[PDB]
Amino acid sequence: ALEQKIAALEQKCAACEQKIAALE
Amino acid sequence: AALEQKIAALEQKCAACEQKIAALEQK
Amino acid sequence: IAALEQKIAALEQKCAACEQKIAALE
Repeated sequence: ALEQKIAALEQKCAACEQKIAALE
Repeated sequence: AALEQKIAALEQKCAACEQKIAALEQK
Repeated sequence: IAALEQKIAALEQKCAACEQKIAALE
């Protein structure tokens, strides 16, 4: 399913905006 | 449906993800 | 749906090494 593929990316990139912002 | 929206939200969230990581790498 | 399939593939490619590069930078 597509629902499961979206869920996997959602988990994968759960805190990357925050972590990049912290590195910055 | 719900799905299209969850996809759009991800597209927006990680819009600049890769370019900022690269800027961080370069600097 | 055919587009939704394509858009998901697009994000999987975009952020393929994303978490690994962040971890390394940290």
